[PDB]
Formats: sequence, structure tokens, C-alpha cells
Amino acid sequence: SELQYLGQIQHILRCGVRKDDRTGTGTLSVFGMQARYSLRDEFPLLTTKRVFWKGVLEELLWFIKGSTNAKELSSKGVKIWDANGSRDFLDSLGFSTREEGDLGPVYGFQWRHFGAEYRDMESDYSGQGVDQLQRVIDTIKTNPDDRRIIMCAWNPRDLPLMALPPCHALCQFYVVNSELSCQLYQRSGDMGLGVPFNIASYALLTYMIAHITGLKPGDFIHTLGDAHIYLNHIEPLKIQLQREPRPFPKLRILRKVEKIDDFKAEDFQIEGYNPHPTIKMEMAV
Amino acid sequence: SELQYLGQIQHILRCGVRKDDRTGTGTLSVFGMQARYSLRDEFPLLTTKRVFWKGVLEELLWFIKGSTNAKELSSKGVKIWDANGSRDFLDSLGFSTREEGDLGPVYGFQWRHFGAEYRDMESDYSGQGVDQLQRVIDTIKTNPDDRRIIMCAWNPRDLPLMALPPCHALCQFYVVNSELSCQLYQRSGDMGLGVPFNIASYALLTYMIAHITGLKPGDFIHTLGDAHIYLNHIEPLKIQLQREPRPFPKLRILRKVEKIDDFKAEDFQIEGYNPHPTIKMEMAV
Ligand SMILES: Nc1nc2[nH]cc(Cc3ccc(C(=O)N[C@H](CCC(=O)O)C(=O)O)cc3)c2c(=O)[nH]1
Ligand SMILES: Nc1nc2[nH]cc(Cc3ccc(C(=O)N[C@H](CCC(=O)O)C(=O)O)cc3)c2c(=O)[nH]1
Ligand SMILES: O=c1ccn([C@H]2C[C@H](O)[C@@H](COP(=O)(O)O)O2)c(=O)[nH]1
Ligand SMILES: O=c1ccn([C@H]2C[C@H](O)[C@@H](COP(=O)(O)O)O2)c(=O)[nH]1
Repeated sequence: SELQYLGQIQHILRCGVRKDDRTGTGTLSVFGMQARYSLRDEFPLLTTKRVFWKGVLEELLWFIKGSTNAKELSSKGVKIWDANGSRDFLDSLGFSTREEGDLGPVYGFQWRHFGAEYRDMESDYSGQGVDQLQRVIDTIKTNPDDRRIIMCAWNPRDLPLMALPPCHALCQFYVVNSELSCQLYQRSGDMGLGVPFNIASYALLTYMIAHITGLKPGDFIHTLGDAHIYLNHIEPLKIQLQREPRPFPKLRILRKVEKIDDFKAEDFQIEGYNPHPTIKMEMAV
Repeated sequence: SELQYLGQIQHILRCGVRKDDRTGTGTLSVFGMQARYSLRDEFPLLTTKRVFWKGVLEELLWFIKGSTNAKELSSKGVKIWDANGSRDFLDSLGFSTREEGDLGPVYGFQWRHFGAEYRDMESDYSGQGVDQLQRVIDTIKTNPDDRRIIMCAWNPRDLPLMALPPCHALCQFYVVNSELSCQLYQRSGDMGLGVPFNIASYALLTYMIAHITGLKPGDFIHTLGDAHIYLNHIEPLKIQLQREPRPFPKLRILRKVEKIDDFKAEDFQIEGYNPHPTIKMEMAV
């Protein structure tokens, strides 16, 4: 099922159109793609290249905790957001009053406190805003046939206060035959760098919510808007494209957890992940 | 026998020729030297300057483990390879898709998996390649008169993939009268920085292999190729030369260990190491 991501890479290289972007780099773009990754007895952690699974696990716990402080995640070993929370990148977009790591109201804030008035990254928002994450878990428990199980991060009101507007803007859940499925709408997909990271992130999120609600993981539908391949990624991706995929690993939950907040990093174990060598690709800031 | 190391320092300062180097810091070099350090009831840990014995002990266990991950050694307190595993140094040698601290197929990989195809620093290579380290131990036990007990780390095939090609490239063992001796051919010797470290390193390795095979440590012959003294080490070494050596310490193994992989850092104790104050010397890499 990894061939779907590879088939999207090969289709952008062969049929994608050249298109400029905000960064000083260049892209080959295709608008509108959809792939289905099965979560049943396998976890879609890519094997054609080693994916930062510790980054995937620590960033999601950072989202669930509602933290918007980049130093909070960077103190765990995952420095993927320090570029968007640095003084050089923040001061270029008019954000001159931030302390250290103030991305603004981003994925963590919108998941737990949607609509609340964002002060800074250290302020308390308990009881403020809409808790989309906990409301989604409550709806799955009480009314699984509901078609409104949605957690949205795209907030036009808080949009100008974010260092980078949300890429995974909207995700919806779906229950049938005790199988929890998840579809993510990604408005902008860095096919070389972020997309493998984002697929594993929301696949893990489905496993956590399926563990709490007592359901089995079903499918993860990855819907893309602007799916692009940066020009400085063509050679590293052509090397990844020649690699033969290996079977997906498995994700094991080591203890029964009742609440979404009680998940710790030690509760997860990836079993049987044998990927090809890492392929470091430059980020476009 | 420490007067031999001092005699090699004094000979390079008095008869060495000026010669440029890869780091561009300049050296005084002499090609072809040999010293014999007795391992009988004494350990060659230099006393004219404090040698990082924790680095010696942790790096050798890191070599025996076959690890080529610099972060694995740096997480133990030994940052001697972090300079060669940094992002800045990796991108200078064309390695732009490697992970931070992937030294490539270096001493650890060639000792345990010679000839195997190096993927990256997290891949499993169990059963792949030639296990030179276990093969020499097997030969010493069964055929001590063998003249081919050699462990080679210089691999021209894997050479362009190394952050730094092996300096202690080839070493040979030798058994007579139940005495295990070891000769090391070091192609490039930092007389100020690495040579004292390497003398203690392979002396420790000989003690470990002698403990397994039931032999007594004999001699350690330190054969050098390019023995050089960096220009920014002349004054620090001229101060070390005026210091009088103290008796070598002793190395005690606290428990009987059967296999070479079962050695832990807590199993070794240096008794009676009274060195002179440290002399910090800048690294050229
Ligand atoms: N042009 C661009 N800008 C971005 N800003 C923030 C992100 C999200 C992001 C940023 C960094 C990483 C990252 O460094 N990922 C790799 C593993 C990702 C993988 O294997 O897919 C790592 O940590 O080594 C991942 C996602 C991101 C992205 O994907 N592309
Ligand atoms: N020019 C140069 N480049 C190198 N790249 C890798 C090494 C191996 C190495 C690296 C660092 C040290 C080191 O820093 N050693 C000393 C301990 C020895 C001592 O104190 O005498 C320390 O930790 O300060 C030793 C060997 C090394 C070396 O010796 N010299
Ligand atoms: O989870 C994420 C976060 C970021 N990006 C990439 C997409 C873009 O290349 C870049 C953001 O720039 P815009 O699309 O906002 O201009 O980050 C992803 O692919 N996934
Ligand atoms: O165990 C080691 C590792 C490195 N070096 C030093 C020797 C050189 O001064 C420097 C770099 O090696 P060259 O590739 O320039 O030979 O590292 C040693 O002396 N011993």
C-alpha cells in the first residue's frame, strides 16, 4: 500500500506542472489527489526511507497537550518547529513581540481551544474555546454513526497570528463495523519531506483514538490540495523511487489508557520497522 | 615505556619536516616509527598528561558493539566524534542525505561486518559481512600459532562513504608462551591528541581479548605511518616534554566475562593512575 505514495511521487514528476511558491525554491505541483492507507494490523510508516518516528510521536503528544511553545517540543529532541519559531523567521512576518517559540495559535491550540482569544504561548486556556479533540472522542463513544465527527484547525480569525497556517487543516472520523477510519484534508503537501511525516502522524492519531473508544483502526484516507515536489528534492526522491518497499511495521499499545491526555511516549512501540536508509531533504523556509 | 612516546615527540620536534595537511593547520611530520609498550602488570595510560580514560573505555565498547552512530557515543559523555559527525562536516563531503552523526562504515562497522553493504547507522547488520573481531578470538583459541590473526578496517570499497577513513587501519595479534601481543599500524598519528588515546585504546582491547582467551597481555607494538605534530600543538607538547613520567597504572577486570560483547563499562577499573594536569590541545578535523 506504500506504492500509493510512490505513485503520487511518480505522477508529479511525470505530469506535474512547474509552479512558483512563497519560498525562494521551486515546485512541480498537482492539485487534488487521494490515497488510502490501511491501518488494519499494520502501521503506514514508510519503508522506502526511514521516517522520524520519535518526531511523529513527540509532536502529536505536543499537539494533544495543547502547547504552542516550540521550546516545549524542542526539549524532547524534535526541533522541526524551531525554524518557524525563530526570531529570523518570526520578525520577517511582523511577529516582533514573541518570546521564544511563539508559533501563535497553531495545531495544538486549535485542537483544544478553538475560538478562544490567544494571548501568548504560556497563558492558560483551560475551559476556553471548543475542545474539538475531546468532543470527537465523546461523539464516537455515544453516536458513532454521526457524520459530523470533525476536528478542524483552519481558523481564519487566528490565521494572521500563526507563524505558518495549518497544512493539515481538517480531518474527519468515521465508524462502521467497530472500525475507526480517518480522512485528512491537507491543503499543502510537501511530498518529499512533510507528507510521510503527516501520514504517520494522523495514522498514530487514529490508533490512539481507537484505543480509547475501544475500536479497531480501519483506513486512513490522505486527501491533498496542492501536492508539490520541491525542485531540490528531485534527485533524493528519484533515489527513493528506485527502492523496493518492504512490509509495513506494526504499532503496539503497551497499556490500557482511559483518557487522551494520559498517553506517554513509553506507551507506544513500533515492532518490525526495517526501512531503507534515511534521505535527508532540505526544508524550504 | 612512556619515555618512548616522549622520545617520539622529541624526535619529531627536532628532526621532523614541515608539511601541509587536509585541515590546513600544518604539521611537523615523520614517516615510519615503531614503539613497544609492555602490557605485563602495567597499562599504557600516559601520565605526562591526563588521558580521557572514559572516552577510551566507551569508544572501544562502541567499536565492539559495531555502532557507527556518533550520537550513541555522545549520549555516553564522549563527544570525540561529534565534530566529524556534524551537519556542517557531513555536507562538506557530499553526504547531504545522511542523518546528523552518521559516520558511515567506520571502525565499528568493519570490525563486525566487513564487506557488508552499509545502509545507515540504524540498520541491522547481524549476520552480514565478516566478523573479524570474533574470528580473531576464535583463531587465538584454536590456532594460536597462526600468523594471520588480523583485523583490518581499511576498506577501499567502503572508503568514499566514511566521514573519516580509519587511522588505526590494521592490527595484528600474536601468541607465544601464553602471551597475547598486538601490533597496530596507524597510517596517521596525531601525536599530541590521538596517539596517546590510541595507545590506551588498543592496549585495552588486548587486555579484553586476552581475558576471553585465557592469555596474559604481552606487548603492544605501536607502528606509525604519518606521525605528525600539529603547529598549534608545539608549545603544549614542549610543556609536556619537561614533565617527568610517573609509573603506569594497572588494569583490573572485576568479573570473568566469556564473550567480547558482554563487556560493560563497569567491569574495568584503572588502579593507580596519577597523571599530570590536563593539557588541552585543539583538534584539527
Ligand atoms: N517546506 C516545508 N516547510 C515545513 N515547515 C514545517 C513543516 C513540517 C515538517 C517539518 C520538518 C520535518 C522534518 O524535519 N522531518 C524529518 C522526518 C520527516 C520524514 O521522514 O518524512 C525529520 O525530522 O528528520 C517534518 C515535517 C514543513 C514541511 O514539511 N515542509
Ligand atoms: N585531528 C584529529 N581528528 C580526529 N578525528 C577523530 C579523532 C579521534 C579522536 C578525537 C578526539 C580525541 C580527543 O579529544 N581526545 C582527548 C582525550 C585524550 C587526552 O586527553 O589526551 C579529549 O577528550 O580531550 C581523541 C581522539 C581525531 C584525532 O585524534 N585527531
Ligand atoms: O504538516 C505539514 C506542515 C507543512 N508542510 C509544508 C507544505 C508547504 O510546502 C510548507 C508550508 O508552506 P505553504 O503551503 O503554507 O506556503 O510546509 C507539509 O507538507 N506538512
Ligand atoms: O584514532 C585516531 C583518529 C584520528 N587521528 C588523527 C590523525 C590526523 O591528524 C587526523 C585526520 O586524519 P587524516 O585523514 O588527515 O590522515 O586524525 C588519530 O591520530 N587517531
